[PDB]
Amino acid sequence: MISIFIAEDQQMLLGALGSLLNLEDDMEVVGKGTTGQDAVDFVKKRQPDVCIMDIEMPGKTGLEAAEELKDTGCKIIILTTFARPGYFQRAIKAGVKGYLLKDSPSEELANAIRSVMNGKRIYAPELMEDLY
Amino acid sequence: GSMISIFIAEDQQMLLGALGSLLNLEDDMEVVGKGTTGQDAVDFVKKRQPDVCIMDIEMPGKTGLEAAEELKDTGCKIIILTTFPGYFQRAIKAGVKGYLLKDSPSEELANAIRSVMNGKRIYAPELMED
Ligand SMILES: [K+]
Ligand SMILES: [K+]
Ligand SMILES: [K+]
Ligand SMILES: [K+]
Repeated sequence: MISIFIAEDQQMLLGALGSLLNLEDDMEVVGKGTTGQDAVDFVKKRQPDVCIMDIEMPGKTGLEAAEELKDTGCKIIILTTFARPGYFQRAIKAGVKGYLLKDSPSEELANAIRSVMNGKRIYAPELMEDLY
Repeated sequence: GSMISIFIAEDQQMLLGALGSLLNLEDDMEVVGKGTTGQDAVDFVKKRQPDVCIMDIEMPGKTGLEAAEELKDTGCKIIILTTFPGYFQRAIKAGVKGYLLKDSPSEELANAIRSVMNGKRIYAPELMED
């Protein structure tokens, strides 16, 4: 069983992703948040296997949260509306294992979580096509 | 509590698939189709005639707003989804019954569909910002 914390400011996606991931037999959403501070606080206290975060959030950003959680054993998957090529390097240095676009199929999300748990790095193909 | 057929038109595929999954769990609802453009919504609604169409106001090709205006005299009840004024008035004139923000709780969505089906106007309380 994979324990997942989800930090997303847009409540409709937060609740919809939480419902989606909970239907998986090997996944459990153990907590939900709306700010980067919520992610830092939960991860440091509860130590989930995976943290799914929006790159942009009020208070502390998903990126600032990722950097603060760099030395925890938690696997960070970043969600972004835009490819944000200029912010991707900061995410790599932060130790982000997954970097996904909100235009990616929802089916690939559970697969990304499982891949990241198997020590693989999952990046949006659009970001390679954008960066190169 | 007759079954409600829903079509979802959303360009961000992760929200499209996640919303489709969430609404399908409801006993009185069925997601009969999914689309990524405004033309997909116009084409689906005109051919398959769903009870409700959930649309993102901004989409590639034809927008959710242009689609809503084209589908004004159909029978289909439009609920608009938006991330972010003049676009709200254009929706009311187009006959849009529902106007929700992506920052609204996902639980408001099923309830909105049911309310719109009962002839009510649903505008997200979150919309009244400042
Ligand atoms: K589960
Ligand atoms: K975003
Ligand atoms: K159903
Ligand atoms: K939008």
